[PDB]
Amino acid sequence: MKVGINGFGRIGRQVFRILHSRGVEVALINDLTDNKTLAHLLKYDSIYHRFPGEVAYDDQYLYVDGKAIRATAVKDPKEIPWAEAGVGVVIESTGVFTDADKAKAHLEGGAKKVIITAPAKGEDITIVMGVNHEAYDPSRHHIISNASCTTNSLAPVMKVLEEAFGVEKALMTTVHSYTNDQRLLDLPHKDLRRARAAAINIIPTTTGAAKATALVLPSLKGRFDGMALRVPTATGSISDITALLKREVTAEEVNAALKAAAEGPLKGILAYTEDEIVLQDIVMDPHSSIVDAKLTKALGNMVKVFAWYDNEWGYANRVADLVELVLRKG
Amino acid sequence: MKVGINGFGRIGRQVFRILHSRGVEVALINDLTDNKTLAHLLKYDSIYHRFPGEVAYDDQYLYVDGKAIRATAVKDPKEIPWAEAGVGVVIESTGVFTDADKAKAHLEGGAKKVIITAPAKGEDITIVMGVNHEAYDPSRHHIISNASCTTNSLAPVMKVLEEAFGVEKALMTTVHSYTNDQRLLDLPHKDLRRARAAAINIIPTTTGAAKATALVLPSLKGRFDGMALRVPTATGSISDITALLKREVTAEEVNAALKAAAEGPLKGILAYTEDEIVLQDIVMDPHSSIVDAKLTKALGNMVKVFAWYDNEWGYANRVADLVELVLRKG
Amino acid sequence: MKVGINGFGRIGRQVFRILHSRGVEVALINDLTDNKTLAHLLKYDSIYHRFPGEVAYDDQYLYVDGKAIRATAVKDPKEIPWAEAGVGVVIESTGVFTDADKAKAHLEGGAKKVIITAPAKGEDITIVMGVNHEAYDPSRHHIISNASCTTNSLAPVMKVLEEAFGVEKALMTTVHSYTNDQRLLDLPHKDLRRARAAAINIIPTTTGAAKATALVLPSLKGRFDGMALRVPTATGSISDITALLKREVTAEEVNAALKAAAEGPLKGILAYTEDEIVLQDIVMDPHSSIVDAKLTKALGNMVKVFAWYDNEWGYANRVADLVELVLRKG
Amino acid sequence: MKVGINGFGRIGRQVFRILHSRGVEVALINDLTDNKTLAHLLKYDSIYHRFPGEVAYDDQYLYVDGKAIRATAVKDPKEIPWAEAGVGVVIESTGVFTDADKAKAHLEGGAKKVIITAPAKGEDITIVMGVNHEAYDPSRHHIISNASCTTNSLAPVMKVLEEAFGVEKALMTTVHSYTNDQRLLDLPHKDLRRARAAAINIIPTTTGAAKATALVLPSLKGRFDGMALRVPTATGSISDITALLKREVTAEEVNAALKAAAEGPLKGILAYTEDEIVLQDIVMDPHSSIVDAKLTKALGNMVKVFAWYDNEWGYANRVADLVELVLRKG
Ligand SMILES: NC(=O)c1ccc[n+]([C@@H]2O[C@H](COP(=O)([O-])OP(=O)(O)OC[C@H]3O[C@@H](n4cnc5c(N)ncnc54)[C@H](O)[C@@H]3O)[C@@H](O)[C@H]2O)c1
Ligand SMILES: NC(=O)c1ccc[n+]([C@@H]2O[C@H](COP(=O)([O-])OP(=O)(O)OC[C@H]3O[C@@H](n4cnc5c(N)ncnc54)[C@H](O)[C@@H]3O)[C@@H](O)[C@H]2O)c1
Ligand SMILES: NC(=O)c1ccc[n+]([C@@H]2O[C@H](COP(=O)([O-])OP(=O)(O)OC[C@H]3O[C@@H](n4cnc5c(N)ncnc54)[C@H](O)[C@@H]3O)[C@@H](O)[C@H]2O)c1
Ligand SMILES: NC(=O)c1ccc[n+]([C@@H]2O[C@H](COP(=O)([O-])OP(=O)(O)OC[C@H]3O[C@@H](n4cnc5c(N)ncnc54)[C@H](O)[C@@H]3O)[C@@H](O)[C@H]2O)c1
Repeated sequence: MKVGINGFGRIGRQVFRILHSRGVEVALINDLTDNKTLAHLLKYDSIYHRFPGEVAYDDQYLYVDGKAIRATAVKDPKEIPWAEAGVGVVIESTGVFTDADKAKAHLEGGAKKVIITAPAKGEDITIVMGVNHEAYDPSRHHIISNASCTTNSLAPVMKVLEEAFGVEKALMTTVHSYTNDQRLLDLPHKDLRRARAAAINIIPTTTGAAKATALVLPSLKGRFDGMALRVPTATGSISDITALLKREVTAEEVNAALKAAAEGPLKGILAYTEDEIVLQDIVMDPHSSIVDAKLTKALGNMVKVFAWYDNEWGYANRVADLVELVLRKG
Repeated sequence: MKVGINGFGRIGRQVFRILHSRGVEVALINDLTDNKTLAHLLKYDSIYHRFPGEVAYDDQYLYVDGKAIRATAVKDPKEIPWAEAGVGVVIESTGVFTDADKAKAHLEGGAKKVIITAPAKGEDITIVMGVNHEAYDPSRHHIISNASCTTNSLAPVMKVLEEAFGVEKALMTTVHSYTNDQRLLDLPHKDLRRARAAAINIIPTTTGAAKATALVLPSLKGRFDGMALRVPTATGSISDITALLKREVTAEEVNAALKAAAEGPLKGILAYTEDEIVLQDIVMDPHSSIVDAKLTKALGNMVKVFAWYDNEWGYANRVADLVELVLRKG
Repeated sequence: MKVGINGFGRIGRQVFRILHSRGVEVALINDLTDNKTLAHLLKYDSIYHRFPGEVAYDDQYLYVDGKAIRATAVKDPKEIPWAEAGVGVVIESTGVFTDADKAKAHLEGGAKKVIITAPAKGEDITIVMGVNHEAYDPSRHHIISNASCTTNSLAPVMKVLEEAFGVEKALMTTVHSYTNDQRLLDLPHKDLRRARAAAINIIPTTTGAAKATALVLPSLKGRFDGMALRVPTATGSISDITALLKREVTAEEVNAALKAAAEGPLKGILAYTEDEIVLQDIVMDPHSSIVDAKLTKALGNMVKVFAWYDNEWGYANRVADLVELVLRKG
Repeated sequence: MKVGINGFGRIGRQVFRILHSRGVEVALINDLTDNKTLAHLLKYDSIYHRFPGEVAYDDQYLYVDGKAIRATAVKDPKEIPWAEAGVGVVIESTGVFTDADKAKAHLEGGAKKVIITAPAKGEDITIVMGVNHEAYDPSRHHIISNASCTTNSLAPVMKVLEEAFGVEKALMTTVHSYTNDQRLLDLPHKDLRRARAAAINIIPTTTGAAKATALVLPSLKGRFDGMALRVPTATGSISDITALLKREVTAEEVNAALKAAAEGPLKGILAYTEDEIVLQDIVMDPHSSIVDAKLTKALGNMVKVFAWYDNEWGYANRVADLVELVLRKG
């Protein structure tokens, strides 16, 4: 079965670049605009820059490195011709069909599996790769959430802290690049904070990411919450976790546990560095979570860990990983 | 007749602030959001900061310094009850009804005059205060345009150059803050350059402002064109005019003519400074066009003149001026 | 005694604006540049905009609303003739004389008191207004630190939490506007993080501000630390405090304690809001610490509190308050 | 002769990356900081991102892919040990030795050639590659200037216009990313405009780049001037040239002449595109000047041409080209 993308946006386009680079063929791309515009946005990217290959188009297809990909502008997911293009797995990256009752419309068009690139409601399962991907059951799990970028940044760290030390409870903040949910200048929005000019403000906004970590690490249920602060950067984020552990530790012990995890069982998901880096250094990093070791603090059993993540590229790599897992399992 | 605003956006809200400060009663504000949100946006502004007064609201009204203003969320302009609010002049600042055939819908609800806060299609006349406001005729002109921010920046300077020296031809660029037409991150847009992340790019885009200037100053027909470059600032712009004149001049002579106009016949429209200023210094300046004298260059008959403008506040002051003209004329 | 300023920078100039508005006479301003430049920088400010008054200069003086202020460019503080200008209290805001042994150079020129506008080493006392200003002893305390902007944001909140609930320990992060210590583009710096382009990065950096809060609240000694994240905003910051308290609390109780303190004993120092604000809304706020009530979280005895602060204007208001206290006490 | 770099800054480091990729050996790098910092700044770049190879250091050397490069911190050019490292060609990229009298100090350290990466005074020749590099005479030209980034953007376009149509005179503006000469927040500067916060302003500033174009195209002497507007982008610029030609032309003819030159005699120096691009699309482009064809305008004999350039990477490629020319000539 082939792969399809609904919503060729920031996440959809990076997921495409990654799948394409891995040889996983996407057969249909659907959005709301014409193919000239889809091609143009793929070709030129303000963050990741020129597509490393050839991009062309006509009224029916995008042509990427000589490969024809059907490309359409069908607003209602029930009407997307997935079956005709041979698509069995749909990446749902529009942002408007995160309710499973709406995302299931892709099955009417002949899809077998939908991966929602966001927190969902009513999904069969939420997966964070490296943390609970072994819980995926291909016979029962058809509408699947890959969680949020922030949850993917948190869960690997929290898994390590729980397994090495035990976690009584924790709170976090993510200091996070702006995204297309926000506003360029002050403008009506359902969230009166996100209404405000994004590139000249620090903007507090509610996040379900810490609560949602309990979906993949049930030990955190009812004892993990947090906040987001959106700041004037275009991609790249950092999670600042303050945890109360079940024993007293040093910063060095916390770092050693995270390093061991990054080099071993969580390799490719969790990364670890002791370099004095900044945001631009993690742009286009494929990891979910990049521990910045020099920032770790400990006051007995109370610790502070920082983990960077490129909220576009890192997360998109996880969507691609999940697509490959779903394909592997049938 | 009372005044009404359709589109309580960046321009609509600043025009409201200005009219309120002048004692001009706005009796109805219409947008697409609830009154909590309208009140919030008025109260807290990322550029002009806290509204100088009390703002409150309920389901039917905004309350500003005690005074009740009907506040609604009616998507179709034909259905706004301007008549019941006593509104005769509508400020059309949504950005989606710049075609006079659509803006005329306000007359169905009982308005007598519509001021479109943008370049228009099919309007009765386009007015630039200080340049052709005497052409406004209340017996002929009912749907009128106040032109663009850029046209209002250019026309006062071009008037002076034409009258003092004569203009053979001219080209211009405006280096211009981003606006809400643009995108925060790369996203589909009808204009493939405006599709791109606004706060991390210089973005070329087409402008009709020079051609529009050549109509309010008709002697320049076919002799004036230009371009815009959108850059990462939140408000404030500068026009860079290169003109071939009908004789040799000096920079000093050009500056003297502009200063004379600013101090006399174009006072309140054209300003003049010799200070070494930058963008932040012209934020909330009420002028249409602010000549930066130290930037003026001349090579014989070829000159270069720079004029700043706050594309929100300055333009909003001109809308308010046009509103007061229209009210005065009946 | 009259007041002098050494270092007419971001803090020095705002302190001047504030003292001038309060009628406190500044008799000498010293920097490294000429009076034309000092006058220009006071007149035009990229954040606080046009100085509300007339500014002029000559080779020996700045003139503010017609009042002459001696203005010089003397690099060695031992050579500034404070006593000749009648100056007894020096505001030391250069950033390079925060070691008390260096700040004492002002005493050679006849000053009696030096207020270092930063954390210091070897000072007689560090004061945070509203927290320990009553500890000031005019007979013995001559070299005084007003602490950092961040310490001033933290100490009022920590005082309230200790007094209402008891604080076992705490960690914090400040998400903080860039400052002139940082680099516009990647450039050598003693801090490899601060070496990096400030306006296109989130930049972690060490802060002593939580540890230094123990200077004014000794109960926190060995029990409070944190981190800074510098982000692309030009002024305005927020402190994110995670505290372990001595009993279980609700977010409502934490907010009520902070509101009571803001409305009572800490009025003018600590503020409290329930509005959904963003950074631009706290620019030019005079408070040290502005609790954002809707962001408060509690999980049993672990709480999370956010306090905004304008790192320039708020802090400058505290410097001015301390200046007035020192003058009052003799 | 081997190559040396004095001033391992924005230009110095990119020139290093480019020479390294070309297999041109750099044998000494001098700056004002320690080798840890030089290695760190090479390794991690906020624009061009991770150095594509291994970087290490000790007290005496940097190591790039295992190759040892002497690395020192000698403030006085006369004292740099160029002779011991076998260096015959010094890239002078500190910004403080653009006067040939000071730059000549490298020759008494054993160097034979100095390429000043900026406009110079007293130099033996100023070269813009593609325009007058054939004038380089190795027997007489010791101290060589590679001109400014802006001059390199202008001269290729002006050469084409003169040769195809004839140029009577011209004026230009460059809309230009901020650079390390500028200030992060308002701070004293010799240039009162450049004193101002760079990332929240449009900042007009003088440029000698159009006048300096006459050094390589003498027909433009006294007939070409312009201005710069510094805007909040971290690299990437665009030149906006308004030229009066010696006959009437269309935009199509102008574009055809620029395309022919880009595809033929000026290949690798001048590029030509008809794509609808923005600043991020030209970051890390190696060309001096990239014509944006869709922006070209003509009114009779008055034309307007826009040419993009990465002021770091493009210019650094020209420094590398000139180094290779100087090496080839002996
Ligand atoms: N950007 C991030 O950092 C990030 C990270 C992880 C997850 N996500 C989630 O991924 C989803 C997409 O986010 P994004 O940032 O890529 O958004 P985006 O706004 O950049 O892209 C959304 C795309 O969906 C298209 N679209 C909207 N409605 C459609 C419809 N009915 N049919 C087809 N196409 C439609 C839009 O035209 C646009 O191209 C959201 O759920 C978001 O929460 C975003
Ligand atoms: N921002 C500037 O610099 C500037 C300057 C001069 C002119 N203008 C023009 O003014 C107009 C408004 O621009 P803006 O920047 O304020 O835009 P904006 O996007 O900030 O505001 C538009 C407002 O219109 C509302 N709206 C949209 N559709 C509506 C509808 N059908 N009914 C009622 N309300 C609706 C939106 O909710 C929003 O609040 C545009 O035509 C723009 O081109 C803008
Ligand atoms: N900016 C903030 O947010 C902030 C807040 C609280 C405290 N502070 C502290 O206040 C001090 C100043 O900070 P700033 O942001 O105003 O810095 P700044 O760089 O804006 O200003 C420093 C001023 O001192 C002048 N100066 C330097 N050396 C001098 C000397 N030898 N003699 C006279 N003048 C000299 C400089 O020319 C400049 O005008 C620092 O200690 C800083 O840590 C800053
Ligand atoms: N950045 C651009 O866009 C650009 C483009 C073309 C030319 N230039 C020119 O290249 C030169 C460097 O510009 P930049 O942007 O790389 O500047 P930069 O400030 O980034 O780098 C300058 C480097 O020189 C070092 N330095 C200063 N004095 C020194 C000394 N005495 N000895 C050794 N090293 C010293 C500094 O430590 C720094 O690392 C300037 O002349 C500039 O005008 C810059």
